[PDB]
Amino acid sequence: EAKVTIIYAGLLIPGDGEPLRNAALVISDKIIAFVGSEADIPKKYLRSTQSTHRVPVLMPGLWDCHMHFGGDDDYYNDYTSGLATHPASSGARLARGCWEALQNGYTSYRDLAGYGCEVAKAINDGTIVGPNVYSSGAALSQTAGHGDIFALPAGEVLGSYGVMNPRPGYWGAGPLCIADGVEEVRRAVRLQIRRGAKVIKVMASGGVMSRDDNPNFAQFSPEELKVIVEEAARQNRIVSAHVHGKAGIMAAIKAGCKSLEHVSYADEEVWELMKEKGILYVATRSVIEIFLASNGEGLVKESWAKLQALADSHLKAYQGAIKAGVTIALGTDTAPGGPTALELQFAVERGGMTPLEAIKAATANAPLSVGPQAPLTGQLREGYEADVIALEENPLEDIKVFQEPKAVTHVWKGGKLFKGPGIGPWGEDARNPFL
Amino acid sequence: DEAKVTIIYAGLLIPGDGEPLRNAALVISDKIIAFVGSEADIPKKYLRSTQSTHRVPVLMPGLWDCHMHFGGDDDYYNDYTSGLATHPASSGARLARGCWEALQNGYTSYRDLAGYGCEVAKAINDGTIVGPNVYSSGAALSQTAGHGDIFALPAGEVLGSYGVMNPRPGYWGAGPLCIADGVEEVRRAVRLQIRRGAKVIKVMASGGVMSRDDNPNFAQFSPEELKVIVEEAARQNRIVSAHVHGKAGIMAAIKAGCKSLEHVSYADEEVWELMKEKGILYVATRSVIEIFLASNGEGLVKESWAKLQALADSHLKAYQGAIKAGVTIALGTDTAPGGPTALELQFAVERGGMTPLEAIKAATANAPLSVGPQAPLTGQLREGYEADVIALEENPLEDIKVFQEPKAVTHVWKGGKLFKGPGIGPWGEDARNPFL
Amino acid sequence: EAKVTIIYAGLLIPGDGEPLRNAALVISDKIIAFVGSEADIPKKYLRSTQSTHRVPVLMPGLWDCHMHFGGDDDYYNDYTSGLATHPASSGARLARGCWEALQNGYTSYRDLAGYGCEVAKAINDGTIVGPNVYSSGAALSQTAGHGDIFALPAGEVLGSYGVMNPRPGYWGAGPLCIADGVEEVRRAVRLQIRRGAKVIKVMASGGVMSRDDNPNFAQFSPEELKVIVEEAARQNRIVSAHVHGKAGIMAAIKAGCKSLEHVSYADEEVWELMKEKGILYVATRSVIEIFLASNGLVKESWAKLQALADSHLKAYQGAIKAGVTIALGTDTAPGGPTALELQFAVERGGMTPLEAIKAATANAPLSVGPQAPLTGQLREGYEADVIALEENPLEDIKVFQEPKAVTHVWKGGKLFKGPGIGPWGEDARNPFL
Amino acid sequence: AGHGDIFALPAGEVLGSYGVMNPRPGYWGAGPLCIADGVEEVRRAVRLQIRRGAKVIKVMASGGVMSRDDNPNFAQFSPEELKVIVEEAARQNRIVSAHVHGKAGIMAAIKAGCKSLEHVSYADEEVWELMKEKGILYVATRSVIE
Repeated sequence: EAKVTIIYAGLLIPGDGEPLRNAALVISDKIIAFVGSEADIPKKYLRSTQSTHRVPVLMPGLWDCHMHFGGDDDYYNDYTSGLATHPASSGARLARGCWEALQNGYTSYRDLAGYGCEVAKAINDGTIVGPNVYSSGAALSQTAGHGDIFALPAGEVLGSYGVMNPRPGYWGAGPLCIADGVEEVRRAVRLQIRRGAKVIKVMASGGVMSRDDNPNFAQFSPEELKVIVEEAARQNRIVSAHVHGKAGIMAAIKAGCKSLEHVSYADEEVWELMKEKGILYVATRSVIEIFLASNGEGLVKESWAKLQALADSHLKAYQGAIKAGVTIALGTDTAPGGPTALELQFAVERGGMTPLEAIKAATANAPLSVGPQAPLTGQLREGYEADVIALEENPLEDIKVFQEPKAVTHVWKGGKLFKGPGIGPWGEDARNPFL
Repeated sequence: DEAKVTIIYAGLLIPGDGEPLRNAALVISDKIIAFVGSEADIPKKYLRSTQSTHRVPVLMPGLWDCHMHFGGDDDYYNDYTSGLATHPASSGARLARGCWEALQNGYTSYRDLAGYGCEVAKAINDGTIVGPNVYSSGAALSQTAGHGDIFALPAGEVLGSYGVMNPRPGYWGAGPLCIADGVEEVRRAVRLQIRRGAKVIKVMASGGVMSRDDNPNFAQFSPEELKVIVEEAARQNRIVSAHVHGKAGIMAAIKAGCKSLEHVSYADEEVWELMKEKGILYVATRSVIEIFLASNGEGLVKESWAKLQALADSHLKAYQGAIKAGVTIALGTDTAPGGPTALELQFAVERGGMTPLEAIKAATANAPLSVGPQAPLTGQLREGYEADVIALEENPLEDIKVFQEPKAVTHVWKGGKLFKGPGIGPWGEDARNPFL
Repeated sequence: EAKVTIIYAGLLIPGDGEPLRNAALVISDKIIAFVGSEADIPKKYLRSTQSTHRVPVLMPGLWDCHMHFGGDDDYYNDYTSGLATHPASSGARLARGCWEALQNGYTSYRDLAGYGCEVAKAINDGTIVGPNVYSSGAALSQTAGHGDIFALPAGEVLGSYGVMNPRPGYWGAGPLCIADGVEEVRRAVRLQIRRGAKVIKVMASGGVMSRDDNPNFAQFSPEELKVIVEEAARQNRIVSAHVHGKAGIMAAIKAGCKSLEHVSYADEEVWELMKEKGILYVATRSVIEIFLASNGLVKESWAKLQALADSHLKAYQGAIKAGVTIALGTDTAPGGPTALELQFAVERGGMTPLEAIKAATANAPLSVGPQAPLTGQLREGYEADVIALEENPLEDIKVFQEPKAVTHVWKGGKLFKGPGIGPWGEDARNPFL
Repeated sequence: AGHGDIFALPAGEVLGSYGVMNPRPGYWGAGPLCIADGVEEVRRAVRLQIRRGAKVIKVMASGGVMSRDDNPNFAQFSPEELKVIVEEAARQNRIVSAHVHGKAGIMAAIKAGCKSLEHVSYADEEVWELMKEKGILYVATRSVIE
């Protein structure tokens, strides 16, 4: 017999479309069986329902499309810590982060550098809890690219992350992958798919800080990028590209990347291209706002001016893409359980989205971030996956409501209740997996 | 700011080593126990200053298990291949659940004897997750063709992963097992575990219980290697724990200076006296034998099943004999974190012949002996000792099986901090999201 | 609150353009705020100036566009020393050389093989002093190219300098890089950028000595050269090519190299190509003059060297007459006899002393393409790399060969040599306290 | 796991750089630190410094002054290794200098034949007489504590 749950909602926000007043939603097992007004609930569900809930606001589970599953020790302040941190330490930390994500109403995460694949195995076998994780495995970078650890010598970095010299020690399974040339890059992509990656991530321009590589300059050759995209496509993955400057943006687009990150120097030409080819825009404004709040605290005056210049372009680019009708999704660029809700605030207060459009970007649009790997999800619609959250207050009146996890009262993932009144930390019917 | 003072009134207080007290009270000041005795004798200064008070039926020290393995393995391979094949990020995530579950059951200290205890301890100590105090061995040390080897894989794959030659990228020297042959290599083997933060050293000193590949009746490592291993551990104030079944292994481990023995299946009168004389801890791990006894030799050949039963009987005699002879004993299960550790207390009583009170002594007061000089003053409800304290609904002295229901453990303190109790969230009192 | 310096000059040589008599220059912080005649100094600077100087001759800081930061031990006489010398020994030596360079009025160096990137970190953090260093990192060579150490076996050389087999021991950070094939050469370029290289250097023909490889034959395939140039261009670097014979010269040009070194067999066809495409000519005549002054070689090998020396002279003179853009380079260690190259520009090339100075100042930043700031000229808005002289070099170009004649040296507006100024520059502190 | 080890990096990276096994290109055996375990390895460790022209040999004979990773109170190296180290230095007319804090380290270094001690933080009456008796130099390095 099927497990039926009825949820009555004062306000129901479907994800893409006008909200409904005095609505109801039916869950049958893993899927959403009915959505519409309370009066029109099909009678068969009224007869069979195992339980009913009554909440002020109901909506789809939230996505963040730019996470990194690092779980780093707090010893080194740069990417050295990705290398130096033992992955067992990382996985333990990510377990807390995944718990915290789900308690905040985030039911799907796109991991773009780290151990998402490996940690997903502990979610999927029931040992821990968390969002659906769609991981890139390692971010792919060139030597001297944004993925390289410039402070370490090169042999140490490529010994750890290169695709030559197979060896013991979990070779080809770190947060970063360095490959140079068409030959190496084929293996780079395949090594992530091997881990179970459901997306591919490349560094296609320099890092936002201008110290080693330059954000204005492209990374990888067009030849390498095209192969990377072809390799991903053959297994039904799309590629996501880290891009700031227009050189990087255009090279990534030409190659066939279907998701761009940051996109700091996107202009009219870029917005039209992205619309034309169905390329997703993930701004990660949180990352810029963090360093803006620092005020150039330890930085040299000219480097701080450079960061502000980039911050202004990034704002124009984001606002322009929103005005131009480019398809947008929300991503924070943080660890699991990080301040992802802020990105919704920035979508409204910086981007100029309505609260309703901001929610569309974190729900209905978000599965586009993994292309053909997405199930029917991110919307409260019949036949879609039952990833549903309930709120105490109406986020359309204050988008900051998501920044208080107590305001998220109920969390369903695949029809299963992971947070709610009377529900323990590890979800309904949780048992000790080691007993 | 103030010292944090907590007063706990207990209908029955079980100190760990000594007669229980009725209508007692315990005072916590910050991380240590400030007072223990009868309710009437609480020093007045604490009555004035206390931040909070609790009232529980039964109070006792936090429980130790002295034989855990922090593996966190994927379920794919059924032998030790999974230790090698499982990515440690998968392992750590699993061990995080297990550590939570341990603490909810009243286990405030664990001795990890093969695995990622050191690496997972960093996530406990920085507040990211919660768990027991973890005293880890890092990797178990084994010889080539020892109980730590993965016989089903070819040798170059195993020693490439776990050997102490050929340094390389990929977290070299930081797995669940370490293979070393010869005095030179075993020095590095010990040092590599200390490097990770190991607070104990574990060696395979005889074959595995199953007897498919190596033989439990035969000793492992040379006496020369064992002595060096013990010297290396001693120089950094660690003791060595030895996996031993047959008497050859037991005697070699004893001669070398090992201070804790595991399983000890063929211990006899001679062994019990030696262990008493030299202050060597006996950790029986009866749970491991009971598991395969409950199977009835289902997947096994008739002669191999008979051999397992013979070993099971010796192990029982050895355990009972050691208890009768007054050898110092501690409890260990040989399971993953959050495993069925409470059963070992049942077996201490129902198999070993301990009183429920002696069984509790073995899981509390005696247990820090399992890590030698690395132990703080803990495992007892005594003034000056660490405030690892648990509260129960029911009296375990009347039914030792009470520990098998985690709901019966109502309050858990670790270093004076409340990790379980009425109104306390899953990650302990005053828990914050560490990622904000 | 800006730091303002006024310098009055009896003669001011801007670098590109007619010199001015009785001029003045204003420095504000790191840049040049004003250049023109003494009478026209904007009054705001007269009010605010922290100090004033009065010198006979003022000009931009000098560039040398062909240096090698080797710092080799004196033990081996060939490239074995690059391999055998411990880099700590090298860096110590280069520190002296960088000091000496700055005392001679050389405020920018282009390093084309060695540890320029690594030594630049000690200049930029204030620990030592020296010119602005624009380094190539390692010179890129093919196996059996001019960068190979033929006297050592091949496994030793490629173990040290190859781009396969990452390992401990500062892999990918030596004075030479050996790469074969399009795949390897991509990494070769990236490995230099990783170190902070602001230019890329390739061996595109054999060495001037004809013993192992031949100067008349090209090196690397056109396929590899094109990729090398593309890889450099993507990070806004240009490629400099070591070239002697015409085969090498033409291959380097075709690929997109923007600077050529030696250029010994350049003819009419080459000069027009270099003009058309904006390719810089760095002759390094000093290198030829050294071996000419020697006359141990076999008779036929000495004739071959003389033949090459004559072609090199014709090529240089022809390029000057044809109006190819030229810059000066010596091919020596830091603190080496770089000033001699100016002498050879005049006495061998046929440049006027003014044109020779243009080649060592105004034209020289072209040697690093888009990595150059506005520098090499005494002009408003340009970087304050300025030197002062006791005597007029337009009357005797050999004046630069006496470092005592260089009385004041400014780099980024900071005084590193001048009356009352200590060895480590103005306001120098012991960095280790 | 001694005071010369870089605990924050994984062990393969450190011993790849500073160990005395696996000779390779890249100025092997010529860094600021040398990691060696066992009598066999320590012989080469000493010889590798002499090779560079070393006019003294330095050992870590106890933990670092900070008590984070290793412990200053505990000795480092075995007496067996220390004795060989001293014999190897002596054969080329070098003495050994020992980094020592705790008395365990101080005594082991003295017993082995070290002729210079550094820091010497837990030196007491017994130590002072020993150092006088055997002609062992005391280098306090008080600046580091200050």
